[PDB]
Amino acid sequence: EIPLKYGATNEGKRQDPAMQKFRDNRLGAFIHWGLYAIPGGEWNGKVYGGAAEWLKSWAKVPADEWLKLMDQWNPTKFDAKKWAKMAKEMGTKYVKITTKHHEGFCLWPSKYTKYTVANTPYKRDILGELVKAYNDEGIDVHFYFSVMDWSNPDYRYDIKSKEDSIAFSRFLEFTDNQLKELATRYPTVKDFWFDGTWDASVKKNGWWTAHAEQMLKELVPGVAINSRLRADDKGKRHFDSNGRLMGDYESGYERRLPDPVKDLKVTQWDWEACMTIPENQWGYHKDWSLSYVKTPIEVIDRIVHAVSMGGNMVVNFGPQADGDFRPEEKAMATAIGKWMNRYGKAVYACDYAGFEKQDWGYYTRGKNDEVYMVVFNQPYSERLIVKTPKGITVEKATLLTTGEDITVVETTRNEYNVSVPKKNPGEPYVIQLKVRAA
Ligand SMILES: C[C@@H]1N[C@@H](c2nc3ccccc3[nH]2)[C@H](O)[C@@H]1O
Repeated sequence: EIPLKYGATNEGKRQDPAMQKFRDNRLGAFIHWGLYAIPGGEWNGKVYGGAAEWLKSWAKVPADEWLKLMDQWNPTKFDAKKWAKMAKEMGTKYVKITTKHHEGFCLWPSKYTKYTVANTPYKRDILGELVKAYNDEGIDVHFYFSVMDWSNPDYRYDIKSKEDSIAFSRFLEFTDNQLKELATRYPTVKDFWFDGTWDASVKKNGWWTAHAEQMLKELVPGVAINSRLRADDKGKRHFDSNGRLMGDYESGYERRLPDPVKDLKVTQWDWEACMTIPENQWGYHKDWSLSYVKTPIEVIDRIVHAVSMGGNMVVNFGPQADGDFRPEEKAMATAIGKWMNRYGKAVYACDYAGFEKQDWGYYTRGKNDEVYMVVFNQPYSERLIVKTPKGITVEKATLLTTGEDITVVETTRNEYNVSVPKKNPGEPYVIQLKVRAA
């Protein structure tokens, strides 16, 4: 039904090695760094509560005046090796980096616009330095790219005339030029994560979205492309008019994750969630008292939740103007890293286990049929309920960290009580199950 020139291309999950790597990585970090870091949510004595990276919009700053922030771009504390070390110690396996946000300032020295790092006091190719430094630590790099661009007067939100259609065609060619540049200048890039593709102008030019995906896949072998890029012949986004996923993975969940009981459909495709530490700040905002700020355990909960349902999780950071990270973000990265060093066998290279969800936490499945119980909510009963699928039995339980044997008691036909450890681990913890299928 509904025939389409620009609808889905993959049927089912890609299983080539590059997609396996994307998937197995599981845990990433996001970097939102751009001129917005300089004002940090404040303009002319007013602190705006909205997302800092959107301050141009909240304070109604004309482009030319916003882009003059370039004269203040001088992050003297920037050190790409230090950033890569922070990422490595956090336990991230990849980093997604804002190459260009809506504002249109480029973190690489683009030859297609003057609004780049090259034309700042700092001069240096930030994106290039990061690529090298993260790659040297064995960390994959993914590129965020905003199609919407507030610095280019050829951009259009909608096509309402011939003059608009011509300006927008130029814009699309400009866009292609930047994308080709990114793909050829940084050939180790593993993914392009598009944003700012929701306007009517883009929805009417589905053909371009398909072309952008194909173009990049020809330039970068095995590259992944997110769903958000893609609009079909009819302007339907992410999933085409026949309900098929466009791009290589679904990129949708930001505020909330799929429901572990009601949204099991997501296990059928690759997907990646991205999350902020405050409620809704991606770029650096100077005042984190303005909204709820997640604790490390709340973030770890979300990371395991995503992997338990077959998805990746990416934790966002908004570096300071000076090129260092704020104390709250250093604390977060360090806490996550300490937990991942202990428990990361239940995260990396893991996936949906096919077990009925229980209240204590989440299951994940390893590559050799290990089933991990990740416990976030400790039962006063001191018993962790495990209901197995038809034909599956539990043969052993072990505490991950110490190897100590944990008692498993059959309670009914398809159900066990797995005891909690003899000593309360004092933090979310992992019990590994050995299971057998009839
Ligand atoms: C990953 C996130 N996507 C950007 C964005 N643009 C939006 C436009 C409308 C509503 C929400 C938006 N989030 C945010 O600035 C951030 O980059």
